[PDB]
Amino acid sequence: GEIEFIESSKDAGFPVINTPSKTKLEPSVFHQVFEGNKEPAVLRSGDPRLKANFEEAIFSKYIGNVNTHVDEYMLEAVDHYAGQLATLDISTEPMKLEDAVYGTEGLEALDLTTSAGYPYVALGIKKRDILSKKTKDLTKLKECMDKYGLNLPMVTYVKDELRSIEKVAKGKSRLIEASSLNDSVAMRQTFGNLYKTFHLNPGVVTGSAVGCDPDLFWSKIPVMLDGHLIAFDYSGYDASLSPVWFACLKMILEKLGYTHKETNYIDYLCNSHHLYRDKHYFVRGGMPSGCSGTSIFNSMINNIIIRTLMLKVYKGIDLDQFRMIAYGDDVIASYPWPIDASLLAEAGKGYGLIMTPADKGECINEVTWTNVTFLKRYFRADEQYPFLVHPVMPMKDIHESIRWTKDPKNTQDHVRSLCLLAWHNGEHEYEEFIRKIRSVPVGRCLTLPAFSTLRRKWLDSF
Repeated sequence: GEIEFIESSKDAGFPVINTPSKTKLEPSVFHQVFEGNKEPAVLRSGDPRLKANFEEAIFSKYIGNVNTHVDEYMLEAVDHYAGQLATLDISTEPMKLEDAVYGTEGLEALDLTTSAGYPYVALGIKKRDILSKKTKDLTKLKECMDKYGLNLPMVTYVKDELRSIEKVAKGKSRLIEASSLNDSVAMRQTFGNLYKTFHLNPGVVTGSAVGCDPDLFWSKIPVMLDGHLIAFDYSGYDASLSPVWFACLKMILEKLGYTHKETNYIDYLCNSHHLYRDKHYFVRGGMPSGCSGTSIFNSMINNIIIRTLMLKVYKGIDLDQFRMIAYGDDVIASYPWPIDASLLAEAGKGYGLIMTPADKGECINEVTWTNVTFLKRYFRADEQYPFLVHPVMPMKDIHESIRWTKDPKNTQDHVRSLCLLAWHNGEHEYEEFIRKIRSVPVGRCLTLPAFSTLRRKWLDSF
């Protein structure tokens, strides 16, 4: 992706978008009990912790586009993945408005706490002023969609979240690109059944883990991924995407039965108009992280990408023996023969992608079930039930999270959610976690599950 045009919003008649400039994150009562290094992301240019230019830092992810046609490797990659998705009988019929807004199996209700986007944010109109959980009212929403239409600017927010020392200093805060309520609803009508099918079928046919529950899903992953593991991280995946990858996505969608017109919303994602505080800008390429479907669409594109690279480097490859699972940029995969991920990564550079294989690196001469990670978690087979696999979030990451809060009123929910992650690290680790929690008076006011209870519920869940 590449920023093609930026100018002061007032020159185009847009008001300044007044977005949060000060973090909601504050040290929790556990800030001194546990160790950590992370701090709230930089949200504004004047932050005294900056060791770089903020506005340049947050937009540096837009590294450019490779301008190429959909080549022979991409075409075969699209065909192969499309054949898998054909197995799922995805409906391209529009999803009913009420189902797409207020909830249905496989598609949770539109989140009422996130930004309604433009123009609502300039008018002080919130999602709850238009929508109502209790009534499922669609009347005001239909008025608003008729009144303002579709293809509205996206509003860029700086994500308020903990970041490493280096990412604070470098100003590498992440951005959230909020679609207008109008476009979110319209995309959920157009693609809602696709979203539903993906959410209900995480695994190696969708090649997707979007919506998965790691407590359940991680025992299935080694059954699905039979061979020599391959795994990748990317640097700035979303913003690195060039328009050719969106063209591949449109081709895949059409093979699923979507009309050319129904794929027009992919152009809205690819060639996109954004408002950031007092500026507005156009991007050619780049997935606007935060719009409807971006995790699922990122995952589908990653399925095309990896196949393309394998086809290009290993002309003799058999994709029918390849398996992969993606969550956006994150990939875990396998093939029955060893594959040199460093060759795939160099091939990816020719397509405008910045890939880092999970193996060396170093300390990792070979990706194994011992050292591979997915969604930030390791894999550890249970010692007693070897066919059940624990997702293992590192205790260091849990410690980082528990030391801050965006609202101490949610302490009970926050700590409990962390307990549900922590116990997979083992009983001694969990008991120490609980001891430290209880070393602050708040900690003794919380309902904390016992280890044996967490283990018993986990075993029973299968």
